[PDB]
Amino acid sequence: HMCLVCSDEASGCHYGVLTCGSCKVFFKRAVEGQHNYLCAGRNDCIIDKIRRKNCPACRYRKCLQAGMNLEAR
Amino acid sequence: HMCLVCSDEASGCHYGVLTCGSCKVFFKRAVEGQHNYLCAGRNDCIIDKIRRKNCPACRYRKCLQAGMNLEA
DNA sequence: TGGAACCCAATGTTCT
DNA sequence: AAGAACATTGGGTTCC
Ligand SMILES: [Zn+2]
Ligand SMILES: [Zn+2]
Ligand SMILES: [Zn+2]
Ligand SMILES: [Zn+2]
Repeated sequence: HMCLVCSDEASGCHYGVLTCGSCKVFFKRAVEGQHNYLCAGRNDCIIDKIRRKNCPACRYRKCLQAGMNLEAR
Repeated sequence: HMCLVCSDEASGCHYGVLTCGSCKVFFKRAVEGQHNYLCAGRNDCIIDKIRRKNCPACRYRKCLQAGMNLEA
């Protein structure tokens, strides 16, 4: 299938969730770092393969929403 | 000293409009090179100092309609 | 599967 | 004013 956050081609199941590799490192980066991002829209940006980069705020919300956590295993 | 695009550090009329330096470069790059910018919202994103990075579609649109143009 | 370390794309600066 | 040229940040891929 495709990633459950961004719809790119998934690379397997990471931090609990079928994601592609990019969202994997992105989530890892967001959780261990700061993630104080601001949405420039209405906190419901569409996170597809190109737009992934537009809004880290919504991208991270979606990661959370889909269930990602560092302690999956 | 308020940029007509990202309402930031306004530094004189670039490409026909009072703009910051970062919006200066962005515009020439947007028109010159080819990328594809698509809005992830509603084609009305908030383009301010922190958030201008988030949506180049909307930033680019705000540029064009604030009068911006090269070979001015 | 999880993470390191490359590598790269875009932005924003300074300097001319 | 315009633009060459850095520097940097954030992102995404590669691990004969
Ligand atoms: Zn993804
Ligand atoms: Zn958003
Ligand atoms: Zn500006
Ligand atoms: Zn937008």
